[PDB]
Amino acid sequence: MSTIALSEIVSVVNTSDGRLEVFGVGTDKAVWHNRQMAPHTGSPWSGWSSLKGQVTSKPVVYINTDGRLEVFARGTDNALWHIWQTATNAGWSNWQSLGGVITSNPAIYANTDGRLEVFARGADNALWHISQTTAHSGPWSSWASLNGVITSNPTVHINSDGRLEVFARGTDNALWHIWQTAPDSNLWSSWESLNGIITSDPVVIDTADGRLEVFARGADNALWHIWQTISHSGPWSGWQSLNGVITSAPAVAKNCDNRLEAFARGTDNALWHTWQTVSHSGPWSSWQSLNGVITSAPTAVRDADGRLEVFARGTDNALWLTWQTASSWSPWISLGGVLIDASAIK
Amino acid sequence: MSTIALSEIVSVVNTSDGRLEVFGVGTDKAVWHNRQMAPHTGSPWSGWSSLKGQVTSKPVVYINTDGRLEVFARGTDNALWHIWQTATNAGWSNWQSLGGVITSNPAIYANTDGRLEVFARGADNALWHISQTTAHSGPWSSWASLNGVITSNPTVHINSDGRLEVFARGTDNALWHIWQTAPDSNLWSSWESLNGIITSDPVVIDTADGRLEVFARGADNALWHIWQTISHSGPWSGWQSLNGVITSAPAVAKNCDNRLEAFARGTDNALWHTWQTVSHSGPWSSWQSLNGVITSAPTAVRDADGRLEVFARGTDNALWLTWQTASSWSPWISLGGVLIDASAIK
Ligand SMILES: CO[C@@H]1O[C@@H](C)[C@@H](O)[C@@H](O)[C@@H]1O
Ligand SMILES: CO[C@@H]1O[C@@H](C)[C@@H](O)[C@@H](O)[C@@H]1O
Ligand SMILES: CO[C@@H]1O[C@@H](C)[C@@H](O)[C@@H](O)[C@@H]1O
Ligand SMILES: CO[C@@H]1O[C@@H](C)[C@@H](O)[C@@H](O)[C@@H]1O
Ligand SMILES: [Cl-]
Ligand SMILES: [Cl-]
Ligand SMILES: [Cl-]
Ligand SMILES: [Cl-]
Ligand SMILES: [Cl-]
Ligand SMILES: [Cl-]
Ligand SMILES: [Cl-]
Ligand SMILES: [Cl-]
Ligand SMILES: [Cl-]
Ligand SMILES: [Cl-]
Ligand SMILES: [Cl-]
Ligand SMILES: [Cl-]
Ligand SMILES: [Cl-]
Ligand SMILES: [Cl-]
Ligand SMILES: [Cl-]
Ligand SMILES: [Cl-]
Ligand code: NA
Ligand code: NA
Ligand code: NA
Ligand code: NA
Ligand code: NA
Ligand code: NA
Ligand code: NA
Ligand code: NA
Repeated sequence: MSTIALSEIVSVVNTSDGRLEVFGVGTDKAVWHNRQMAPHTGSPWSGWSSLKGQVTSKPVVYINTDGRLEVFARGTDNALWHIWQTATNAGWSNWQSLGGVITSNPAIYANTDGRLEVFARGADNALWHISQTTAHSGPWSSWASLNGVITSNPTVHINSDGRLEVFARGTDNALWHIWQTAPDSNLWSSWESLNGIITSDPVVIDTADGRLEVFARGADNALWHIWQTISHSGPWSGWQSLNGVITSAPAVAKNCDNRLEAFARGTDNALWHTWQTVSHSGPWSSWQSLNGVITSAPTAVRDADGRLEVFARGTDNALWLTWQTASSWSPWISLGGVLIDASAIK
Repeated sequence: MSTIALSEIVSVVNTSDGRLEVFGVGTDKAVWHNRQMAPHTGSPWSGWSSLKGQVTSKPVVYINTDGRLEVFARGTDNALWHIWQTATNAGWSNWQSLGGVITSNPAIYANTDGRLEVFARGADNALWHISQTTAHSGPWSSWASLNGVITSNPTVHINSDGRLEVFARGTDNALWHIWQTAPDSNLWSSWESLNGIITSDPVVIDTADGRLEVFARGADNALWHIWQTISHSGPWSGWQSLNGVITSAPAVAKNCDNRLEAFARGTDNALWHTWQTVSHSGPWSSWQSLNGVITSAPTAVRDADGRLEVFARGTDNALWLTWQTASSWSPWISLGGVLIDASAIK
């Protein structure tokens, strides 16, 4: 090789054969990827390989229900583009355009029927969407709008009853959301406010007990969170603070035993984290340091050994990596590369 | 409230809200279920509740891609019957017939497009199948045959590339299998032999690295296993012995960190187990005892705290339960009930 907290720089997944794969953007705007050779913590890596393209968003990878990776990104023409594996253990298609004009990073989820659906802000600052017409395959539907006015990158998750739900910051800086009223459908609720004042993109995750929980940096630069109180249903909890003082977007992942763990850059530019103790219903720890000097938000994922691995850009613009050990965490190692923050919203 | 090793007596799942739910059969041939109140190891249980019906197979629960449980069982008329949740946190439909004439327990998996497909032996001892015509819903297709001649209950899994694959003992007592040539399709391979001599129903599981691995009791009453050598592909390994002397069918589950663990009744009628050490690619332990005096094969599942829980019938015909603790395993406790082995093949 109008603002939000500093973004995550890579998109990462644990793939169908248990290997982590990371996607980023280089200075000449191509998408690059790196993957583990073996399905274990501390595996050697491929090194960075270019998938070409010319992107103007964060590239976002998603796993189709047949196991094939597909990467979505905004192009220089502001259309949504994508590229996909022709088989789970094979090569890639060419980059192809799905048209439209978009103004955020794309957000992707599979419906219960296997059709990917993609969400992205439009030129009008509404949330637009487009979907595969058949499971894990093109061709795609026409674009349409779910309205609203949003000021952050959107994030989508699936409820435990199969209904997609999308979250995004509004013009009043509150967290807003909208949901499918039935799985696989084009029937959506109205937008509703969950209030709060947020200063990062929201992060959403499903708990062990089937509730959506959303994390975001607050107006005080603490990490805050809010959750569904009943599985796949409102009412939501109040916003609750997890404290800390964070200088990037947060990242969240589940441990082996479903205990949630949040990561973010701190005031000293080190990686910090806080986790649930005891169980997935337990109280959160104090914030503790994992060291490093990072120039992006962290990106967290659980590997095939059930350990968390965290990636973040370094002062040299390489991607660095630390992971959980029995005792502690490993020292930061470099995966090299030269990565940029290509986020469509900053 | 012509033979195979003693069966598992209940069907168990970790549900969309993280609670274990178990399904069995009572002396008057109704299906009963029991569920955890809370999504944690050692949760109190509902106790046994009747779903009615009159069944002549093991009842087998499967989770639809919208999170709704659906239970399948052979009826007194030898047709396939089923009953389903009307919503993930709600009640059940009435029992409804999907017709056909079947001679094994049903085996179920969701295609990548969300359509359940059910496999069962016919009166001709071939493998027949039927599927939902749309994702997570009826109506269902017509019945059709995938041929073969089988002598055990069949088991189905999905490959890491989304192709269903079914395993069953043949007339020569070898393990045979057959697979979809494409996800979601009605295009199947020929039946092929994986050789060996097996004396239980086969158990199939996906490894962390996307390979199918099959377990079964051998002619020597040891536990044996065999696996795909490449993710979602042949060639298969040789049959390899895990030793032991087992007096029931084996059960297998994955730990938190993806380490496989096998369970079976021993010559002393206690529960015994053997596990991978170190990681999901590590060597297997010696067989060790979990005590108890059991009158069925064990049934193993990972709970929402990432601990294994094992269920087995006791000398009083109640269902008993032991689970992993930090140090060891818990003492057996009774969930009550009076359960029978309703397996369509014994
Ligand atoms: C539907 O409501 C519109 O979109 C929301 C997400 C908010 O930005 C709100 O201020 C705006 O009026
Ligand atoms: C531990 O190493 C420190 O953190 C890494 C993430 C890099 O920024 C490196 O330049 C720095 O010395
Ligand atoms: C297709 O082959 C048929 O079915 C297999 C599963 C075996 O029972 C074999 O002996 C029989 O001839
Ligand atoms: C530990 O308790 C023993 O095992 C249970 C599974 C039951 O069979 C019980 O009758 C027996 O005393
Ligand atoms: Cl580049
Ligand atoms: Cl190496
Ligand atoms: Cl290209
Ligand atoms: Cl509102
Ligand atoms: Cl997210
Ligand atoms: Cl703190
Ligand atoms: Cl995994
Ligand atoms: Cl940059
Ligand atoms: Cl009964
Ligand atoms: Cl209690
Ligand atoms: Cl009924
Ligand atoms: Cl053959
Ligand atoms: Cl199985
Ligand atoms: Cl041994
Ligand atoms: Cl779970
Ligand atoms: Cl019995
Ligand atoms: Na991979
Ligand atoms: Na995986
Ligand atoms: Na998402
Ligand atoms: Na994001
Ligand atoms: Na449940
Ligand atoms: Na679950
Ligand atoms: Na199965
Ligand atoms: Na079985």
